[PDB]
Amino acid sequence: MTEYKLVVVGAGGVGKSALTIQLIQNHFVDEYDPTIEDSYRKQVVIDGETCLLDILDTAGQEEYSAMRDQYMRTGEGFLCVFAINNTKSFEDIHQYREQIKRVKDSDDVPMVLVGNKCDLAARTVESRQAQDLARSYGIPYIETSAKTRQGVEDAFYTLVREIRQH
Ligand SMILES: Nc1nc2c(ncn2[C@@H]2O[C@H](COP(=O)(O)OP(=O)(O)NP(=O)(O)O)[C@@H](O)[C@H]2O)c(=O)[nH]1
Ligand SMILES: [Ca+2]
Ligand SMILES: [Ca+2]
Ligand SMILES: [Mg+2]
Repeated sequence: MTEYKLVVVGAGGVGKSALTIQLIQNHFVDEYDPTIEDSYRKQVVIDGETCLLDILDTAGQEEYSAMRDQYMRTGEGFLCVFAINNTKSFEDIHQYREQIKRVKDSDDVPMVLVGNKCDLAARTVESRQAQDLARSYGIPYIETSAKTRQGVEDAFYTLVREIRQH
């Protein structure tokens, strides 16, 4: 049994908590309670390997973000989340990527770009734009919905598969 330390980052309200809770607890959180710093742990079998996921759900709200960098340091792979109906959250990804590079002191950190809320039709970030951003970082882009479960396993398990490539 291997442990994978995953960290979920991104702007306030994009659905980091809802994603993590859908993965771990199999329900959708409809309300919006801003996070400070929460952790989740679960044993899961991923590609035939029994492993322990330790997931750090981080704050996106500036007001709640004290010491996020000290949490982020510990991470082995990052889910960089934006919402497909929130163009500013997508623009913000560059700054999260810069933060991750600064806390890991590496240009080569396991990451997945996640476009969440794909159940919603008020899309302002087209798939291709995010594909392009992810291509520039040499990482995958995956769309998710914490509400329907679309892509949610695939996002987190892809991040583990990325960690295994480094
Ligand atoms: N339709 C839809 N709503 C979503 C989805 N994911 C999250 N939401 C909603 O968006 C709001 C914010 O979600 P939440 O998970 O709290 O966002 P967050 O990124 O963790 N916010 P913070 O950074 O403040 O902790 C909630 O009302 C939640 O139900 C999704 O995939 N689809
Ligand atoms: Ca609910
Ligand atoms: Ca550093
Ligand atoms: Mg949250």
